[PDB]
Formats: sequence, structure tokens, C-alpha cells
Amino acid sequence: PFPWNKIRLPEYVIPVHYDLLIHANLTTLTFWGTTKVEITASQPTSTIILHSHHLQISRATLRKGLSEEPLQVLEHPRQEQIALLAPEPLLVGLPYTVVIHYAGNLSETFHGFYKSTYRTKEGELRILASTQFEPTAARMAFPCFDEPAFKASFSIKIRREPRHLAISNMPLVKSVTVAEGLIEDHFDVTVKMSTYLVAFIISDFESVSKITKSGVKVSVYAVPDKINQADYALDAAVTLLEFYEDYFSIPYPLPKQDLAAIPDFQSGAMENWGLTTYRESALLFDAEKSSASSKLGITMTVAHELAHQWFGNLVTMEWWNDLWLNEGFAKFMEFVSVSVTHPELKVGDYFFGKCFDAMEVDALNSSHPVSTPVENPAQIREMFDDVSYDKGACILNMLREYLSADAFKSGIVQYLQKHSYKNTKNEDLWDSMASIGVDVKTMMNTWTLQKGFPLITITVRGRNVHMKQEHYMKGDTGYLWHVPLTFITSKSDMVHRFLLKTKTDVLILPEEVEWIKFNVGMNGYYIVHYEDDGWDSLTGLLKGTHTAVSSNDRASLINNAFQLVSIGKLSIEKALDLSLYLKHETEIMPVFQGLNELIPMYKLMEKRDMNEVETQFKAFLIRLLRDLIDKQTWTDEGSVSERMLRSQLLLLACVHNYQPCVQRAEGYFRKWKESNGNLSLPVDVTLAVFAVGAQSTEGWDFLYSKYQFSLSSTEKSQIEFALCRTQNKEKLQWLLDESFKGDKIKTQEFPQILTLIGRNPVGYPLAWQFLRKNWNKLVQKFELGSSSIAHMVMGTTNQFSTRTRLEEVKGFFSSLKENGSQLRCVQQTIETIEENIGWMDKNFDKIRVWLQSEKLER
Ligand SMILES: *[C@@H]1O[C@H](CO)[C@@H](O[C@@H]2O[C@H](CO)[C@@H](O)[C@H](O)[C@H]2NC(C)=O)[C@H](O)[C@H]1NC(C)=O
Ligand SMILES: *[C@@H]1O[C@H](CO)[C@@H](O[C@@H]2O[C@H](CO)[C@@H](O)[C@H](O)[C@H]2NC(C)=O)[C@H](O)[C@H]1NC(C)=O
Ligand SMILES: CC(C)C[C@H](NC(=O)[C@@H](O)[C@H](N)Cc1ccccc1)C(=O)O
Ligand SMILES: *[C@@H]1O[C@H](CO)[C@@H](O)[C@H](O)[C@H]1NC(C)=O
Ligand SMILES: [K+]
Ligand SMILES: [K+]
Ligand SMILES: [Zn+2]
Repeated sequence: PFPWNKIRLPEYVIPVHYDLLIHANLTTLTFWGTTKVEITASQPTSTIILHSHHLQISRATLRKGLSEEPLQVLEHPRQEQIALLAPEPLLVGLPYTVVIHYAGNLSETFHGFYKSTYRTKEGELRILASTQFEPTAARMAFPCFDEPAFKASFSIKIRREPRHLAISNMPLVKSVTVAEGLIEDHFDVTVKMSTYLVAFIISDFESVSKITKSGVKVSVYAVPDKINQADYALDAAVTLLEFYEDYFSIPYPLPKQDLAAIPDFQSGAMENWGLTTYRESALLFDAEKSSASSKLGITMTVAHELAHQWFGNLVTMEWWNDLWLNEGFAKFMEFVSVSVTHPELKVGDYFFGKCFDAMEVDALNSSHPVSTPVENPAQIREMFDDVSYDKGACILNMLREYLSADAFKSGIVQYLQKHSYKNTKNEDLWDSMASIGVDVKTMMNTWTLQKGFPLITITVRGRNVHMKQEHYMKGDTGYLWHVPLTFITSKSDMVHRFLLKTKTDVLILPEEVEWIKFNVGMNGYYIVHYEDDGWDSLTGLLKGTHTAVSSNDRASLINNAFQLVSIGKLSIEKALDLSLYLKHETEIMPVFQGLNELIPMYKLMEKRDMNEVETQFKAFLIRLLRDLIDKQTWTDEGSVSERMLRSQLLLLACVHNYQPCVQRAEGYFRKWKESNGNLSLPVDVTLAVFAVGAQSTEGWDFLYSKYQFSLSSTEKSQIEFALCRTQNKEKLQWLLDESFKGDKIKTQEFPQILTLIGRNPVGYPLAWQFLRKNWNKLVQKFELGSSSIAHMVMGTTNQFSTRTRLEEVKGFFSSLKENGSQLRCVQQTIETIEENIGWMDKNFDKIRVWLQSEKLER
């Protein structure tokens, strides 16, 4: 019988130091290790439980300090634990070293100690071996006390062949020849840290480097054929690292930081201390072929991972229930940092957007509080979602606006200083912020310990402004938040603030107003509804003088109008009437928000027998933006904002067959193709151009023939997108089969390819079938409940709208039993489908008839 029956490890055996030897064979795909960990026991025990997953342990011994003893090894593969059995008890307070020799196979997934491949520009296959342990995979590389609060120092030794280069968290102290054809690289001992942050990579990478003003050596690593795309990320890393050292008032503790581009990577990037890892697409920039969105993306990702060096590495959450302490803060700092470091990106314009994303999931019963209990690996992995990231960021933005920016800054600095090299709970952050009436802790508990967000309802009767709060949920709570409300009026540009702490309250204006708008700049995780003549007043404002409020305010009105349709407070008709203001809009955020609210309506239709209204609805959309579409140049000119807007509108108009866009596109593609790819296309039109070109066999085959050889993450992305738009079912199967096989398109792309095909009007049946027939191998490759699996579940089902379809979805996921039926994402699609059924049963006919009335304009 295994002597320990909990998922969590015992509390009373604590490691202080690991000494890790790793010898990998990149030709036989095998590895051998020797882990030594120094421990002490606070209670007496002759059993030591630690984590191990898929390692074959050959031998385990216990050292006293001279004296050595063999330990009996027991295995519990479900708990992912081994029991080491001592012949004598451990004496309390005395030091012991546990020594374990074991072996493994390089993982073929994207986690643990795993295999990654690439092609040389001369066509030769190349293997490297990299790591990804967050949250629970460290234990697949080396046996350990694999929970984030057992922090320890690490001394890492990698044995390898001369032709390879090894890198890890810390600098290389020395390289020792241990046998003919075998070198041992010794890395310097780390600072105290969590096991999930250990990293190592064995490759033939090349590097470029730059020294910060503070003496940190920053380096980017990539494969030899792509190292000339590292320059932009290197400049960015230096600037951002310098920024944070100043902002947090705590220098970066390590002598070097490396940023490595991995050719096979499941997430976008990872914060391992001193050795941050990235998808190639999240790190490498090509001056001539990369997009504005990709440049924006590299900067933010680097910003994010370097933020983690303080938030996550230096100060770490005690347990994964409080993961948002790492991920919410990192996501937020992206915006804090990059808006000083790269003001030309104007990233603050886009902050709002994440908040609305979170609200899509958070408005459902299947959401969870920011801070919420989890126990097993799949549960822990599911914390890496939009609540921990995006709501975590949003509520911090909210707290920040509520104290000064300086006060906020002071709190986080005291917090980082006090908890340096340690672990925090949710309550520790609040004690810090509470020590800079004002009660931050009660306030921030409402935002972290209960799910969802409030609807604030505004009633104006003369000078009295009645504010009311209740819990927003799509189909009892009595939940209450402390909401920092902001607002502006027709009489002053000055922003007014009210802390609504109660179900209702009232303020008195010094004079009556033509109009009033709440949640200014959308710095608040809540939505607003206006009673009486309120929305007609706001709709009249956007139709007469839209620039009376900001872009961001316009975007928030659009979103809230449609969110309120979904719970019955506003009619679909009044919201679409508001949409009409977009005829005159010019700014990226409200145009994109409109689209975010309107495209999904035709998406639901596309999956039904509804072609008359689908077509009317799409005509209306293009007509709504037609002026802004016709005003776009087929160039790469302007700000990042202008470019992203350009690229999206051109794609949109061409996908909906607006004939002037299409003919131009056809023409660009013909000349491109007839030069055999030699002509340079403007990057911003290339999506639109490839999408049109891929509608012919000639064009699709041609496009695919360039994918083989491309080195540009953007160009590959653009080709992927275009090929997935084909209406030939045999080609959509191929793409699905191939990316899954991973040889001609890499499997890291499969999730998104599966989603784009699920979005294809004639592809959705194929994508839903493929996910079902291939579930087990996909779960093995990506893990339950990773984001990837989550994105696949929702990407293939969340646009369904019928009961027949709901029963399909329910029946499949139920059959999976212990292998997927408890997944949070499955509950989320189900409730999404359920909301789709009712939204469409109510509004379908209303839209049909509204589209007709809106031609009493002709
Ligand atoms: C590494 O992979 C090999 C081969 O895929 C594993 O060895 C096999 O184990 C299976 C299943 O128990 C046996 O039926 C086979 O006969 C084995 N093949 C060989 C060549 O030994 C091996 O277990 C893996 N290592 C670890 C730790 O899991
Ligand atoms: C990994 O395993 C290979 C295959 O056994 C090792 O093989 C060396 O390389 C070639 C390929 O077979 C042989 O001709 C050599 O003679 C083998 N070793 C030597 C010293 O000559 C390879 O060295 C191993 N790599 C690691 C890192 O352990
Ligand atoms: C939010 C993005 C800008 C980048 C993001 N990376 C991170 O959050 C890292 O800080 C995470 N700590 C890495 C991670 C992601 C998924 C599973 C395990 C581990 C990612 O999506 O990978
Ligand atoms: C909301 O959540 C809980 C947990 O799954 C459940 O008991 C309850 O049925 C849910 N409410 C509705 C309307 O489904
Ligand atoms: K400073
Ligand atoms: K969960
Ligand atoms: Zn992160």
C-alpha cells in the first residue's frame, strides 16, 4: 500500500538545495540524471514523498550530513509521487541528502524535457532539447518537491557533445571534458526559486547580445538561419529590463538574461529565471516581411516575461489558487512598461479590449473567482486562463486609478521588498496595499473572491444621479462589489469619482446636464445601463458629435449596449440603432469593438439554414464601414494603429466579396505569383491578397509551395490563414491531417488551424469531427485542460445554436469520463451554446425585420 494518500506533498520535509546532473542523448532521444537534494525534517518520519512522473528510478540513497543507506522506492503514478523508505527514521533538524539516479525518454509533447526540430535552409533536419515545466512538469525531468512554495537553490550540470551548446538559468562557470566526446557544463548556483522555473536547452543555437546600463548581459538565441531576426527583441529586452529595475526599485539579481526562440513551443512564452523562452513568432522580427501586429506582439510578450522576473520569480504565489498574483500582474505591467518604453505603439488604447474578453467568459455561471481552489494538474493548468490574466490585469488597473499611480507604485514596491525570495497569498498583497475612509482589502476581496462583475444602473432625475448595482449574469446571487465609479458630463471635461460600496446610492450634481457617461476611458471592470431616455440620449450624442467622448468611451458604449441585449435590459433593435453611428467612426478601438459585437451574429447564422438573413447582415456590415474601407491605401504607411485597422478592413471587405477590394486583390496576387513570389507586397494587404488567391487551386497550391521555404513567422501565419479559407473539403482535411502529423506544418499550429477551419462556413463539420475522432492523441499531446485543448473545444463548438447540436456536444464530452468530461471549457461551451440557442430564438426574427427597416434610408 502506498503510504501517502494526498495530492499535496507533506509539509514537514523541506528541501534547501538541489544538485542536478542531466545527460541527454539527442540521437537516441534518451536521458540520464542524478538528482541530489539536501533536505531537513520538521516532524519525525522514515518515509519521504516527492514527485516523479515517467522517470525510471534505478537507485535512491540517503546521506547523513559520511554514512550512506539505500532507500526502498515505491511508486504512485496517479498522484505522480514516489515514496522513498528509510531503514531508520530521519532525526528532526539534522541535514540529509537524498540521491536519486534515474533515466527517461525525451518527451514528444511540448512539456517536460522535450524534443524540438527544425530544418536547415539546405533541407537538413536538426534536433534540439528544451524544457517547459510550469506548472507541474519539472517532475518529468528530475524528481523533486514539485510545488512552488518549496523554494530552493539549484546547481545544474549538463553533459553534452562538443557540437552542441548548453544553456540554463545562470551563466556557465566552466566546461569539463569527462570523456572522449563528452563535455560537462557547470552552471552557477541559482538564487532561491521554485522548481517550475528551472530551465535548460541543448541546441546549436547562435546568439546576439547587449549589456544593460546596470551590467546585465542580455542575449537572444535562435537557430542559425533566423538569428538575423533577433535585433528588435534584443533592443526591447534591454530597454524593458532597465525600465523595471527603475520602476520596482529592485535590480535584476542575475548576471545575465537570455531570451531563446524555440522552434516547437505550446504557449507563447515562459518566464524561466535568466532563460526566458518564446515561440519564434513571439520573438523574431523581419524588417521586410513582418507585420505591425507581430511587432506589437513581440514587445508585449518580452514586456510580460521580463515583468515575471519580479512578479513570479522573485515573489511567487504560495499555491496555484493564487496564480493571478503572477499572471495578472505580468499582464498588467506589459501596459505599464511598454507605454513608457515604446510610446509609438500607443498600447494604452488597447487595454480595454482585454477587459471585454474576460467579460465574455466571466458573465457565465461556469466562470470562477480570480482566486479559487485547485488541486490536480489539469485543474492547475486551467488557472492559466482569461480570468487569471485579463481580469487580473483589469482589476489592478482599477485599483491603480483609485489610489494615485504613485501610491500604487509604492504598495507594489513594499510588497516586492517584503516578500523577496518568498511566497505570497492574496491577502499579503492587500496588506501591502492597505499600508501605503479607505479600505483596500475589503474592496479587493470583492474583486478577487467572488466571480463575475456588476451591472451599474444609472437613473437621472434632475440633479440627483441614482446609481445601483447588481450581479451581471447570463442564464439570485446577492453579490456586492466596492466599485470605483467614474463619470463625465456635458458641462465639464473634468472626471468625477464615486466609490459605490452598497446596493444603491445617490450623488447630487451642481447643475442639470444634457448627458452623463459612466466608466470613463473604460478603466472599470463593470458595465453600465441607463434608465429612461438614457440610451436615446447617448445614441443621439454618437450620431451628432461622437467626439464629445473619447474613442475608448465610444467602444464601451457599443459593448455594453450588446451585453445588455443578452439579459433583456435593452432591445436588439436599440443596440443596432446605436451601431449605425459607426458610418462616421475612424478609430481602431470602436471600429474593432463594433466588429467584435457584430461578426459573431453572422457566425451563428453561418452554421444554420439562414442564407437570406446572413447575406443581408453581411451586406449591412460592409455598408456600415464602406467609407472607412474605401479610404484605405494599399500600403504599409502610418502608425501601428493605422496599419492594423488597414489590414483588418481589407481582409474583411475581401472575405465578404466587396467587389472593388477583391479585384484589386486578384491583381496583386497575379503579379505576385507571376514573379514566382519575387515582387514585394505591402505587408498590410497580404492577408487580403493571400485569402483571395487561395480560392483557386492554382493559388492555394502556389501559396502552399512557399510555406515550405519561408523563414518569416508572419508570412507563415498569413499563408496558414489563407489556406484555411478554402471551400474545398479535401484541402481542409489535408491541412488538419498534416498539422496533426506535424511534419509539413508544425503541430504547434494545429490548435489555431483547427479553430480557423471550425470558423470556415463549410469547414466547421470537419473540424468538430476531427476533434472527436482524434481526442485521445490530442489530449496526450496538449494535456487536459491546457489553453490549447480549451481553444480547441470552444473553437469547434461555441458557434452552435441548436438543441440537436447541444446534445451532440454534451454526449461526446460525457462519454470521455475521467479523460475530459470535467473540463471547465466543456462547461463553458455548453453554457455558451445554451445562451446562443435563446439569443437566436429571441433575436433572429427581430434582426431580419430590423435589417429591412434600416433600408427606409434609401
Ligand atoms: C522509453 O521508451 C521505450 C520504447 O518506446 C520504453 O521501453 C518499452 O517499454 C514498453 C512498455 O512497458 C515495453 O513493452 C517495451 O518492450 C519497451 N521497449 C524497449 C526497447 O525497452 C521505455 O519504458 C521508455 N522509458 C520510460 C521511463 O518510460
Ligand atoms: C548518444 O548516443 C550515440 C550513439 O551511440 C553516441 O554515439 C557516438 O556517436 C556515433 C554515432 O553512433 C558513434 O560512431 C560514436 O563512436 C559514439 N561515441 C563516440 C565517443 O565515438 C553519442 O556520443 C551519444 N551522445 C551523448 C551526448 O551521450
Ligand atoms: C500572456 C502572453 C503575453 C504570454 C504567456 N506566457 C505567460 O504567461 C508566462 O508568463 C507563463 N508563466 C507561461 C505558461 C503558459 C501556459 C502554461 C504554462 C506556463 C503565454 O500565453 O504563454
Ligand atoms: C451555477 O453553478 C453551480 C455549480 O456548478 C450549480 O450548482 C448551479 O446549478 C448553477 N446555476 C445554474 C442556473 O445552472
Ligand atoms: K527607482
Ligand atoms: K478551475
Ligand atoms: Zn505570464
